[PDB]
Amino acid sequence: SGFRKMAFPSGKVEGCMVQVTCGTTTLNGLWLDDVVYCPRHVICTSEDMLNPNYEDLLIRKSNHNFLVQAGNVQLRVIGHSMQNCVLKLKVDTANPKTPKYKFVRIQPGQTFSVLACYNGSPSGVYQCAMRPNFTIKGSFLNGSCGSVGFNIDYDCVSFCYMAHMELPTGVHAGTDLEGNFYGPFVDRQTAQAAGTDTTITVNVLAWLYAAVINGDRWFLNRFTTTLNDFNLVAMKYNYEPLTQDHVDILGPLSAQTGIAVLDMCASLKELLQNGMNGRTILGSALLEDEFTPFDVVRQCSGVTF
Amino acid sequence: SGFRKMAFPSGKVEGCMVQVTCGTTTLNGLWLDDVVYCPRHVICTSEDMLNPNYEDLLIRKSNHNFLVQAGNVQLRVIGHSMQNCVLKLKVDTANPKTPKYKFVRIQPGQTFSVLACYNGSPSGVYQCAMRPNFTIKGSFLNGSCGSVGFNIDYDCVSFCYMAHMELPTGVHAGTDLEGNFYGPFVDRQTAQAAGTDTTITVNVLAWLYAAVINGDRWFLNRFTTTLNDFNLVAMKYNYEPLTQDHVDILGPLSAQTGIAVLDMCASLKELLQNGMNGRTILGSALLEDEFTPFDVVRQCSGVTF
Ligand SMILES: *[C@H](O)[C@H](C[C@@H]1CCNC1=O)NC(=O)[C@H](CC(C)C)NC(=O)OCc1ccccc1
Ligand SMILES: *[C@H](O)[C@H](C[C@@H]1CCNC1=O)NC(=O)[C@H](CC(C)C)NC(=O)OCc1ccccc1
Repeated sequence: SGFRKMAFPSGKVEGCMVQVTCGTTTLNGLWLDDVVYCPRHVICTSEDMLNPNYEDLLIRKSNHNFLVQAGNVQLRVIGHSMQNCVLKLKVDTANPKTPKYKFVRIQPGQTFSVLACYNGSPSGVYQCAMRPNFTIKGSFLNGSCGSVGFNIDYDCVSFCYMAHMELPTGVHAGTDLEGNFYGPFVDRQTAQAAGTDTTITVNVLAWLYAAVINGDRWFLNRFTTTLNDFNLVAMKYNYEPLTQDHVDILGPLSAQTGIAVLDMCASLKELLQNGMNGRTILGSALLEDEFTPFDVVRQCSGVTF
Repeated sequence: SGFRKMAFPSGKVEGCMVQVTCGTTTLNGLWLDDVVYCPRHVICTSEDMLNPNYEDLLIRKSNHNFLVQAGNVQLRVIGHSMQNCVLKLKVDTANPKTPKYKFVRIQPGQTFSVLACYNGSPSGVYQCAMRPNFTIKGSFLNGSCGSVGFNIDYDCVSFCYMAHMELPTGVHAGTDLEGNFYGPFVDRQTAQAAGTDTTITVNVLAWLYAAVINGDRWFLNRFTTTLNDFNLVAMKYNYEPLTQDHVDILGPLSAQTGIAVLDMCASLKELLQNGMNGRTILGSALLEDEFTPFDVVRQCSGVTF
């Protein structure tokens, strides 16, 4: 029993992290096959970040201006190109630790593990979720750019995120591994505000099912509700509108616990209207929304990789 | 910026996890050099667990009754011995992935990362802390025994925990890697109650310093207090008594934030007496006590391994 915020084993990703230096700027890169992926602002100085013209900045950059280092061994850069906001550095040696991998762009509400790195060296691993405003609540200091988020399917590593920047509200933003930012953000040292921090309703419900599985059941009320009525109460507390697809996804957890999805929505509705009265649910005094229905099933079943 | 519950990279430990089968029972083991460490109750059946006599049960167990499997390759068992509550299986092949390692028994209040495994395969990684009642709040299903907790010092993996059992209150208990249980617990299928769940006061204070570093500062009051006066209020809320050593350990964080330790204690005292008024601190509606002063410094500085 027990339920914990759990990240994937980071071993397969640690073997792909390198250090990319371009002048004064040093950040992390991802060495897959004979390609190194890193944020394109590695070519910016302490002044160009306000309004960088990456096409012009890349003109006076040659293959030899990129220092790619894996541990204490250097990789020879034989080619480079800019794909959106990521830089692809063609090296001459294929990474011997390259695992089976995919490039996947995730949707808001999906979760992934982040391997925070500095100078091409892993610092730690923690679980995240793509917010509805396309940001992530992470832990990133200077030099952490290039750290990647990933999911693991058995033996296939699914790369979905790369850290690029922090927003003025202490929240972070990045791109997928094809260089396209999540959301309306740009790799620019400007004032970019994020939208309203919406709560992932289907994830709260899946987390409530996890609590029922693990003994926490005081919040189970004697009420039920409808989808439209719940969404009227959810829209005032900045909750994602619940859809019929979300109900279907919660199907497995509903059948396993004998508690209908709409009955669980009524329990959430009361927790939103009455609070938690100082009580806790799975050791949390607040409603957690960073477990997908899939994370709950995986953790409660013992799925390995 | 940002502060997250962060576990060490699990890569160095994934390469040491094996599957140990003894009859019907299957659990995980730790392959270091030519030794495999696993809980001794791998030799118990579904009935002996109530009152096992491990000396007698081990008499009719031979080297060949232990099936150690690393992936799809088997290790030949050439010797076995019982050291307290762990079994040491002498194999003929040294693990080629053995990292620099230590066997360290940690104290209550220290933190470590757990690599939850099933059938010798890693499932996930999460950060824990040794509770003052010598339990841990983890996520363990059937077949997870043998999973280990660890800290990493640069390139040295410090092994400190091995999962053995769950207590009737959904909390977990285990031993160090020399077989000695943490606390008064025994590897027995009996009713073993845990003590009062005390909060690690020095860890709450270190976490409050982290909040001040990361912008959360509404809880900073205009008060101060003394050590004795704080402990009078802390003993009623089941908080660990604060000592002068704890003050010294918080020295680095105090000097970095310009906030004296006793001033921070006064802010905690008010949070204990008045609550958090529905507000949050680093995204938590409850006081977190699973960050040591060292975890805070490490995460806020960018220490790599
Ligand atoms: C990359 O290492 C670095 C990581 C930041 C710094 C601390 N946490 C992070 O996520 N990011 C940058 O250097 C980036 C440069 C590009 C925008 C070209 N700028 C940045 O992220 O600064 C943070 C910030 C930006 C705008 C307003 C307030 C803060
Ligand atoms: C080892 O795989 C297993 C892990 C338990 C089961 C789910 N979470 C855990 O931590 N532990 C055992 O099989 C163990 C056997 C030894 C005590 C010989 N027994 C156990 O942990 O059962 C849990 C329990 C014990 C006593 C009261 C209530 C529950």
